Amino acid sequence: TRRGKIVCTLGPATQRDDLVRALVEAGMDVARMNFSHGDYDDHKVAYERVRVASDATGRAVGVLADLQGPKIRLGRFASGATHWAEGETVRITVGACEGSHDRVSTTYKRLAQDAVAGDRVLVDDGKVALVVDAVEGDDVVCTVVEGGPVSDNKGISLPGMNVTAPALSEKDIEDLTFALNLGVDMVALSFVRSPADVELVHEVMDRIGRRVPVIAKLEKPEAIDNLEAIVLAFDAVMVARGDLGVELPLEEVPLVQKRAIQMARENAKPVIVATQMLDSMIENSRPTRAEASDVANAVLDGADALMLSGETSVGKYPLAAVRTMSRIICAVEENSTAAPPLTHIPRTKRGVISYAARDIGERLDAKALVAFTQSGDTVRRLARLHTPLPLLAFTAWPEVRSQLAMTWGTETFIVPKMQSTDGMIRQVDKSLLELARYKRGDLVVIVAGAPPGTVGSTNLIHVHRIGEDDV
Amino acid sequence: TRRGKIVCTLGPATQRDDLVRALVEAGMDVARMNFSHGDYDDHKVAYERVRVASDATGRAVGVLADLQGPKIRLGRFASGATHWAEGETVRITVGACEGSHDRVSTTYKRLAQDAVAGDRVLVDDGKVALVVDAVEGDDVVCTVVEGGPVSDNKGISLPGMNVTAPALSEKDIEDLTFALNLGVDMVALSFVRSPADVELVHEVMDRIGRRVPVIAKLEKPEAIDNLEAIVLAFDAVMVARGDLGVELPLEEVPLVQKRAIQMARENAKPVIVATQMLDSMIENSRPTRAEASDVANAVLDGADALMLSGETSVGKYPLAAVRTMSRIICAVEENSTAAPPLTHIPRTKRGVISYAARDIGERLDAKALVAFTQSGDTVRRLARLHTPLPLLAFTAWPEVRSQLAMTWGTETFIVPKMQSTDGMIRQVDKSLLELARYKRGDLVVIVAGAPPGTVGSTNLIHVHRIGEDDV
Amino acid sequence: TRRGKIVCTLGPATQRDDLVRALVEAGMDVARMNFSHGDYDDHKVAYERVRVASDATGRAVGVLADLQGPKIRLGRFASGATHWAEGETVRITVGACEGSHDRVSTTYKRLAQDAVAGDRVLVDDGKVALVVDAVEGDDVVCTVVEGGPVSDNKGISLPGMNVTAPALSEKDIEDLTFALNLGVDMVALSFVRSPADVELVHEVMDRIGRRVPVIAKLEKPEAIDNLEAIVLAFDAVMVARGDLGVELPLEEVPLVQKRAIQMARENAKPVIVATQMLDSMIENSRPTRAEASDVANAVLDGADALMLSGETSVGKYPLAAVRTMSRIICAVEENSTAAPPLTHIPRTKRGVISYAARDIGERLDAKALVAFTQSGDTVRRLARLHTPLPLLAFTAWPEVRSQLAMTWGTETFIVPKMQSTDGMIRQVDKSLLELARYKRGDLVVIVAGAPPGTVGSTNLIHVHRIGEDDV
Amino acid sequence: TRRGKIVCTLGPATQRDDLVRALVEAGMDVARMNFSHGDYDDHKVAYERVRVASDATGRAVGVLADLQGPKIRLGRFASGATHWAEGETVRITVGACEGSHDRVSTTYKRLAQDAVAGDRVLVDDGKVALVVDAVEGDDVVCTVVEGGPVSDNKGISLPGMNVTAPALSEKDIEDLTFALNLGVDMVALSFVRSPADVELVHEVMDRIGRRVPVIAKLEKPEAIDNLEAIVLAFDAVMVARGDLGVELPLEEVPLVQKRAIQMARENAKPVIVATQMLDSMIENSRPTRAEASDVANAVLDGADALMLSGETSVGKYPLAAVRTMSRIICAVEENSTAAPPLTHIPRTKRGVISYAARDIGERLDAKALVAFTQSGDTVRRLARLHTPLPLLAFTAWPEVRSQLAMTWGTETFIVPKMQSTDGMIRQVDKSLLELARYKRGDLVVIVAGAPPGTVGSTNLIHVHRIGEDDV
Ligand SMILES: Nc1ncnc2c1ncn2[C@@H]1O[C@H](COP(=O)(O)O)[C@@H](O)[C@H]1O
Ligand SMILES: Nc1ncnc2c1ncn2[C@@H]1O[C@H](COP(=O)(O)O)[C@@H](O)[C@H]1O
Ligand SMILES: Nc1ncnc2c1ncn2[C@@H]1O[C@H](COP(=O)(O)O)[C@@H](O)[C@H]1O
Ligand SMILES: Nc1ncnc2c1ncn2[C@@H]1O[C@H](COP(=O)(O)O)[C@@H](O)[C@H]1O
Ligand SMILES: O=C[C@H](O)[C@H](O)[C@H](O)COP(=O)(O)O
Ligand SMILES: O=C[C@H](O)[C@H](O)[C@H](O)COP(=O)(O)O
Ligand SMILES: O=C[C@H](O)[C@H](O)[C@H](O)COP(=O)(O)O
Ligand SMILES: O=C[C@H](O)[C@H](O)[C@H](O)COP(=O)(O)O
Ligand SMILES: O=C([O-])C(=O)[O-]
Ligand SMILES: O=C([O-])C(=O)[O-]
Ligand SMILES: [Mg+2]
Ligand SMILES: [Mg+2]
Ligand SMILES: [Mg+2]
Ligand SMILES: [Mg+2]
Repeated sequence: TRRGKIVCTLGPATQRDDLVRALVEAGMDVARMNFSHGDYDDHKVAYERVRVASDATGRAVGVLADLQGPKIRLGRFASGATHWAEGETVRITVGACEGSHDRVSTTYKRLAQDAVAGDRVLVDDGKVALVVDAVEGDDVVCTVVEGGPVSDNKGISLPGMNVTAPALSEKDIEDLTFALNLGVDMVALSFVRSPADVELVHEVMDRIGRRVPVIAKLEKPEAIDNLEAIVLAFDAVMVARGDLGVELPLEEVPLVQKRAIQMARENAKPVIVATQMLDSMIENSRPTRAEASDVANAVLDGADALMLSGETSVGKYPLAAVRTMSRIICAVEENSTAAPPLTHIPRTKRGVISYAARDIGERLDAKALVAFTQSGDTVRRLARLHTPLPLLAFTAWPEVRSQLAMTWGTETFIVPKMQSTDGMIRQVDKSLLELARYKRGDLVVIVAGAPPGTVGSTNLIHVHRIGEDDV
Repeated sequence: TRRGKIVCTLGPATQRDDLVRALVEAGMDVARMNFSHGDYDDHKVAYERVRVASDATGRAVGVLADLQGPKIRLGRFASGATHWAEGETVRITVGACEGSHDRVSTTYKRLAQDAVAGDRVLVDDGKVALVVDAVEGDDVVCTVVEGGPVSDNKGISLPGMNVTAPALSEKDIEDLTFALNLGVDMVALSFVRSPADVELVHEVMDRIGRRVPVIAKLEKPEAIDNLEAIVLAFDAVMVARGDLGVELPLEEVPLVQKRAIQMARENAKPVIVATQMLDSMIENSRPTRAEASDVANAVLDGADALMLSGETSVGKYPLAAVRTMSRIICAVEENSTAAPPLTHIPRTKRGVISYAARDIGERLDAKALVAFTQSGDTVRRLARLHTPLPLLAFTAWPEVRSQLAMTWGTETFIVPKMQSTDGMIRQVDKSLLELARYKRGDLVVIVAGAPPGTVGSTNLIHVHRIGEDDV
Repeated sequence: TRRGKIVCTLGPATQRDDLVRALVEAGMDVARMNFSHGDYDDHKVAYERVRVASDATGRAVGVLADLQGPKIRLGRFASGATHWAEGETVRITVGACEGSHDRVSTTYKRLAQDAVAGDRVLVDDGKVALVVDAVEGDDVVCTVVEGGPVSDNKGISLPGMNVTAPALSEKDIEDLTFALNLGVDMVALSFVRSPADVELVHEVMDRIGRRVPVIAKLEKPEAIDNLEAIVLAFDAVMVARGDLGVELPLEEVPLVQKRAIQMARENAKPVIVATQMLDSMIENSRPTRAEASDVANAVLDGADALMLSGETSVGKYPLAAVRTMSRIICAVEENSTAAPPLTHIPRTKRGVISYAARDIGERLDAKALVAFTQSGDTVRRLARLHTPLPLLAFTAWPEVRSQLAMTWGTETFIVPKMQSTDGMIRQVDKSLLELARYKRGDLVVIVAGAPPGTVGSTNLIHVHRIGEDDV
Repeated sequence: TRRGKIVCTLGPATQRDDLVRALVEAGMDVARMNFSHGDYDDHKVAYERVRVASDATGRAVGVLADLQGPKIRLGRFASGATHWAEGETVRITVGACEGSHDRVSTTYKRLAQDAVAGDRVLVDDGKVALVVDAVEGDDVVCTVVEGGPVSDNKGISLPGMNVTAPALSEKDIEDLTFALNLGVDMVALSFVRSPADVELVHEVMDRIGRRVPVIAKLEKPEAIDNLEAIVLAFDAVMVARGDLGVELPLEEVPLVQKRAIQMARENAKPVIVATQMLDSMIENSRPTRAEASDVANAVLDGADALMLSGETSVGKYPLAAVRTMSRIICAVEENSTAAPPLTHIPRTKRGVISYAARDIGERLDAKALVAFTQSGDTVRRLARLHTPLPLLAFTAWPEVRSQLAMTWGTETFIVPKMQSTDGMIRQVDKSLLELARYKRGDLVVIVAGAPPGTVGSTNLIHVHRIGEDDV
């Protein structure tokens, strides 16, 4: 079975009866709730459907709350939608108005103040392109250079224009509050551009008295310029290639992806690769050769998880998309699970020990690597190494099973909080012997710590045969 | 400037006035003439337009004749086109008939004899899918399992069904004859499945008294099963991912590509990667993030050349497609031109010397590597290594400049046939000093042979400063 | 302090009052009792003096019983000693007789029937050389080719002559019996030439109901031809360079040494390098530059132990010899303790775990590696790796401390037989805290097993801070 | 045949009738004339005997003039010799006197001024050792701590005492003058301690209008402290282990040797390893196991040349010593000629090209590497690499054949000064075809330059079959 994790986005196409169930059964490891779209009713109903499916199948499924961030958007049109034809003049104003074809508002109130002639405007992640002709008082006069359809509240991008906007919008803070109370397992922040952006997320979490892992979505030059600092301050990163591929030259993204995955793994942080991996499966039952390649290469790059956006959220083949993504990952890993080596020898106790654990497992042809983890840290230093051996995280904290759903190669087991290392090993034997696949005598390598239930306490490797008296 | 070579396919969208010129000016290195489509008038007019553009710009442009091979195709419909809806019964007969919705002919006259119930039928490279229910005398009854439109003479694929059909069809032999007389520089054969398939191509070439380099298109299991033998018998290979991705599981293609590129380079043969690299640019001015990734990864894989099929042949943005492909390749090579190392130390005189030549060039920060070549062999053993140094092929045979248009990193220079090594070096000085970019004193490494104008005679490396008395 | 172990040979020069004490205080790790020389009184008195010095200093000192083996020797001369002058004819007979200058006996009674004209005879490890002229019935007439003095019972070598003689002589069996009852810790067998030679040693040990580790002395072509098999059947090996350098071309010995050390370490067996390492210190207070080099190079070769023969046994500077050898080893190890890498990844549980233990220790800058061992095996798989970290063997079997005296880099600690892993760790804390060098908080890596007091049970690594509650 | 070069020292034992001839015939590559001993008659007669033997055998033999340097020596004794017994008081004065047992002069006039109580005095390279008790006006009162015999003008060492003495003594300048006029090929300077010491040697050479290569003898801490600068300013280095092993701790010498050989080879300079390699062969026909080891290890260290001092100069077996040294080197090289890799990629034109030349040779199983050289530089960058292929230097300067006698693996060929590269290749064919060993067709790799007869002009590699038309 598969090692690389699959993130799916919920929306209209995953609202049909028991479709969230179908996704989980097909291999969805993480469910992305995109707070750009939908009502709190829609989110609640979706989150419910995931918990049921997770608990009914016994498949771990993390729930990821994606916060819109300071996204810039067009206003409302009198018509709901217009057609912007190559050669037409369009005014985009910071003034209040009901838009029409040639004059519409935007959410960014600093547009008049920050946009200068020659500035480019990409709509809907690149399809309709304008150039700024003039800024007259409150209006921004543009010429459509690539033509197409625009609708109410369609998103835009002003590449290289310096955008002043709080890391968390007032709407994001309410979405974050709603999501923390609802019981989501992780939070993703759009348009991160500083390591300090996590402090503001944390501030809100502390008010509400609930912290979850915070994913930095990489889709801004400032993010890549500060990749290292951000990967260290945040708990995971997403290569958000849609916005990244308009905010940077689209031809720069491939190497930024590769460099960001390598940075994540060096620091034992989850990395998701996102957006258009199987874009064509929105309309078609099979993907393009490019798409198949893109997914295979994300695996060999060393990505913890690949994500589907529109493929599952609004697509015609959300199921086929997940199944297809699964087959491709499996095809690659059958050949080899190998990842690009780390460019540093581990220095932290948990890194050194997890590295050693992998070594002993592989060299002794063990049936499993088992790590005990309170925060998931010890497990994440073993995942990044990419062994072909099963990696089994043992934890007393159910949320950590949901958190590790986006960590490479990792199945998690909830067990009572133990007061001894011998107890942890009895737990392993107990848990593992329930599965047909493990038998008494089978050799496994166990990583553990003392004093138990203490983070960073991990200090022990035990080569154990299941059920034998070797403790 | 760019090292990786770009192959474009000519068709309706590259027939508009001076568009073939625009392609060459935008960076087209090889022009594919696809003999699946078009009249001999259409091909002649296109081939003319390429020679003019090549000669008018002084950009080398190879002309590649792609032979349809034993492609299986549907017959004619009374309507020209029908709609095959998920759930419908369709008869495909080896009998002669004008088709309608529920009964149509195919070109494969062995279909009744070779198709068994449960066999799958993919149309138009996968979009419409049938399953074989029954073979009733001459008719093959199928159920549409994925629905869509079919037209006259649309191509089909019977994956894993053993197809008996000659390597060269009677139509291919006439297309090959036409193409050799027209003056094409290389020939590509569809659906190669044995190393001996090249003997039949050669046979025809010998009758006509004209041999060109023969590209094996890899798009059949038998091809990959015999990859090594084929790469040795043929002069180049194309990873033809369209048909390969229906004839094999589409999830297997990514690693077959990688393994086929590595096999090409080990044996100093050109490899093209083909089909759907920028598929979405048929309709759109920018590609998908998957597409951008697919192209970048073909470069890092070590592909001599990337190809555009429908992107240039029938697409709306043939120019943007070439420009976009060029930017992506350039983005990757700016970072590094490095390729996956070879798994063998060179053993052949030309391999050893070209390897050594690269070493001396790079270590001495030379301005250029220069190799003299009659067949292009000596040059191709340097190309596969992927140095960031300019690689300048010197030849007396104009066709060889067109042949090396699909070899990595290589610009070619036509010079008189020399009778001495000192003559070859004077030639270099003269040719190079015409370009602004080279000046007297500039350090350059020259590979040459004696007796001159003899293939495999290469036996000499000379570290030369341009215009200085060091011979 | 020093990692490489020093073996000293006892004889006349180490019989002086307190000399054996002085040797131990100067760094003697193993005391060789050479059963070629001395009577049982001399051996007893020497063995007593070693146990006292070991127990009085608390320095581990192994006692090695070196068995003469089937050594070929000259008979008795009427004069005790004669002079064999270059050019003289000498008869060496298998017949019984009192030795005249020109006619003497030998112990080898197969000489007449095994010696053919042209055969060479080296005396006293090479200094006087003869050639065989004629074999007359029972006499072997030779011509002195290199001249010098010979005495009663002087040893000879017939290089390349096939010698039929039991692996254990009648006198060896009595020396072995005497040595096992006396309480020696290891046994060395001279002139091993088959892996089965250890079976005959074991046979005697089983009769007497006492087994000790058996060292194969390598000093015969048959030994080197069977190096691997011998290293696997025996518990250690000695490169016995004196006899090896007359039985083989002396110019072959340097690489045989290197290849025999590498073979020992691959299979986790002790290797001693022996004979003439500091030969000139028999007469002189400082060695030759060659001698200094020879010792340094034995260290970099990866030798567990270097031996002194005549330097301590009959020499004028037994003390200086040990001190000097110690300074040289220390000089080398100060720079680096690094050894030639192993040509195989460990496959045995104990190899894999000890390798991993080293890794964790070095990477975490631990103060010590600690291994619990019943047979010393687990410790010996860590020793061969040559870490700069102190290596501390913990055992309940006092003999094992004496056995590990000849294992690289290893100090041993006797502790009560423990019934738990937590017990072993409390033991470590207690033993180590007695030494000034270790304090509470100091980081150490502990290797252990369960069920305890079982050989090959080793299955556990524990990163422990001394005195802290982390078990 | 052998690659590593053998330096022999001439003296009383090489004055017997055509003994110098016997040495050359046995493999002496360089003859050391030690100007510490002998008068100019003795040197002339010896130098004559070497030129005759070299010319009569056609074996290249370099002649090395070793200059005594600022060696500190005892004065004359009334008796010619006394015995200094452990426990005796000895006065060593800077005042003029005919010595006796209690009171003797020295050459060092700064002894009273520079020697303080507690200072150690080694005599005759270590055998008799004193400690300084008091300095009374002009006298240095010492206690014999190690006893033995001393004679007229015996050499002493004051380790760690700062010695003020010119790099060239007045006696050295006259020996250097005599040696340059006599026609010696190289000059060795004792007790180098600064890179500028070569400037003073050069100064004298320039006055006399003759420069030869200057060997820095390494035997002082200041030398090792400045190893790199010295190796760059001087043309070769000798590890002079006799004095180095009293001026430094003798236990430090082994690693200084290794580090000095590595430094020589990195900068393409010859390194000789000197003194006591086979010390025991002064008295004995076979060496010690240490001695055999010392020679083998000098080879694997990467030494261009091993030297014999007393073994040939005063020894009883000068011939056996050379033969024995030869067998050991040959034994090692049979197994492998491999040297410790260089820690830098070559950067100079001649380094890069010679590296490349080796590559092409080895990979194509060439019969020889051939390099054309004016100064020997191009050859010396190939030698340091240690290929198992024959290395044949071609030069028009006969002295360069004598100079390359101490460069690893190198046979030299004198040829007319050529005006073309094609000429150099004709020369090779001609010279090589005279030897039975080379035949027409045999492939060889040739390194050359233009304009010819210019140092550092080397810029060409040619893969040539002997006698074939491939130029
Ligand atoms: N079920 C458990 N009971 C007690 N401690 C646990 C349990 N599961 C994991 N741990 C602890 O998780 C710690 C490692 O935490 P971390 O450094 O966050 O991986 C180890 O010290 C384990 O003792
Ligand atoms: N312009 C030329 N005139 C004469 N020989 C050439 C010329 N160009 C290339 N060659 C020869 O091509 C040979 C190498 O051919 P190949 O083995 O096909 O690379 C070398 O011997 C070159 O000298
Ligand atoms: N003091 C001890 N008490 C109980 N077992 C010990 C003790 N010392 C060493 N051992 C055992 O030595 C075994 C290692 O055996 P070996 O494979 O011979 O190294 C470990 O499994 C330890 O349990
Ligand atoms: N016999 C020769 N006649 C002319 N030039 C030579 C001859 N031998 C060597 N050389 C040149 O000496 C230069 C090499 O000098 P070096 O850099 O000192 O080795 C090259 O240009 C060689 O071609
Ligand atoms: O947050 C801290 C970082 O993750 C570590 O400092 C870094 O990851 C080093 O980890 P290791 O030494 O375990 O690779
Ligand atoms: O056609 C022959 C193949 O190309 C060679 O056998 C292969 O290329 C190996 O040659 P090299 O030693 O130049 O890599
Ligand atoms: O006596 C047996 C040998 O020592 C082992 O079988 C061999 O040494 C393999 O051990 P490792 O895999 O631990 O090096
Ligand atoms: O005297 C100069 C030195 O030999 C060079 O600078 C040094 O040897 C580097 O040369 P290569 O780069 O050829 O090793
Ligand atoms: O021929 C092709 O290009 C294919 O099959 O993709
Ligand atoms: O000069 C020498 O040869 C020495 O000191 O060993
Ligand atoms: Mg986004
Ligand atoms: Mg095809
Ligand atoms: Mg012996
Ligand atoms: Mg000296």
